[PDB]
Amino acid sequence: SMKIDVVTIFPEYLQPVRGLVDVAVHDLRRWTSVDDSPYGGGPGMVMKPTVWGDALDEICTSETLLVVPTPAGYPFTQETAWQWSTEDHLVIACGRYEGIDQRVADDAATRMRVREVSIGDYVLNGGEAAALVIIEAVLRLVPGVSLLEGPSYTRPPSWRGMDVPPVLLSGDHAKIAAWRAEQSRQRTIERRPDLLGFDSP
Amino acid sequence: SMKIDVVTIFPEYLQPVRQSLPGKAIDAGLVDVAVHDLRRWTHDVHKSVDDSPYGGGPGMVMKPTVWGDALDEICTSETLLVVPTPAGYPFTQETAWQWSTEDHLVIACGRYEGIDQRVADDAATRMRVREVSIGDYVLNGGEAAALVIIEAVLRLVPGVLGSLLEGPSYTRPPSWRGMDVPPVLLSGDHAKIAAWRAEQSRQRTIERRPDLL
Ligand SMILES: N#Cc1c(N)n[nH]c1-c1ccc2c(Cl)cn(Cc3cccnc3)c2c1
Ligand SMILES: N#Cc1c(N)n[nH]c1-c1ccc2c(Cl)cn(Cc3cccnc3)c2c1
Repeated sequence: SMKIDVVTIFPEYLQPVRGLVDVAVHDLRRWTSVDDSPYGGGPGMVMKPTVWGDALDEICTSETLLVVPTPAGYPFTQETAWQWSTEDHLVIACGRYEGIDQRVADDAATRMRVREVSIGDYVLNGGEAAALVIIEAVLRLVPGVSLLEGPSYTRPPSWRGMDVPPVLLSGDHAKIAAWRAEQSRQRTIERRPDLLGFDSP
Repeated sequence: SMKIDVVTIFPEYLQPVRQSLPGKAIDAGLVDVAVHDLRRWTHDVHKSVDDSPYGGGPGMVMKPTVWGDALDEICTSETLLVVPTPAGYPFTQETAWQWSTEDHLVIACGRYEGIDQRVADDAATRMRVREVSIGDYVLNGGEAAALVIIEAVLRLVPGVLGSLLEGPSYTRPPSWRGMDVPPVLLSGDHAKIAAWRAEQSRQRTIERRPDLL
């Protein structure tokens, strides 16, 4: 059983989320201008801590795992997803602009567990798409719901003059298992050599 | 000026992308994102998109004949075909920069155990195909990855959407719940501020992403 609360100034972006789990989306502006120029200078705007503090006060408890997407976060991995899959309560704080005043996470950490995470090494305009990814990766692991996958095939056995690998039609479990291992190994070496402890291209 | 076509059995999942697009960019003809229901290209009254995996195993595999027809209609020789997959090459910021100058992206979103490999292999004989993963976690299908790719790519297209880690940011008020903004930021010593931010970045990268060093 899990409850997920998502806080965002763009609640409409979280629509694609639509009994063991409830997901609720909250408009941050309900607790109010949410942004201002950064202290110390720099381009863009920073979300003010005041509005966030009030929102999180209401939504979070000491048992909450507060998730804060950020391009500067610890990596969110499958291990993270497994870890979070047994939590009772995730709150995902989605910001925009140049980010959220750091004191929001710092203040929250005095009261609950806080995880600043990034879903990958690319830049988004805000946390919402990251929230969608995190929710999907976590929810599919909730109780009651290494190497790269090799290629998959289905009918027909010949299509546009391209044949399904004959071993897959042979019914030889051992040969099929071995061919699939080899395919995964070749794929991992080519595409993700880091997973096998080699240099990245 | 970019056209993105997304093909999916859950077109409603992609609706927020068309929400995030500013009218000015669309009206200036800088961007067009169209979403297509894969079932438009099914052959049978049951609108089947999947079938059992050759060689056995759990789950199902998306049918090559359905995808083949969809991509035949939507793609041209100039298309960059993007296929999200947990077995893909990593999608990075460098990838996003590269793709941001493309005329036509087609994103093929699958489900279940994947799309019959012959779809991408056949497509690759007449267009550029890119199998990519957005990170080291497992999703149920390509749709959430497509959302991420679209956003990361389009924000690099001039006026469409509107290394070390970045350190912390602060704004008003100067004191909040017992926490003061670091005084250096209010010092007016901008060389010192830059050095402070550099050191914050270094420390954060060591703590959170040692792999980057
Ligand atoms: N998780 C993740 C993640 C990812 N993997 N990329 N971008 C994001 C993400 C997460 C949270 C925010 C917030 Cl709050 C504002 N922005 C825009 C921004 C901020 C600083 C520098 N550049 C862009 C966010 C980007
Ligand atoms: N991009 C990315 C990405 C990512 N970073 N995680 N998962 C995905 C993703 C992309 C595409 C598909 C398709 Cl098609 C089916 N599935 C579910 C699946 C397949 C094989 C093994 N397990 C789950 C997909 C998962």
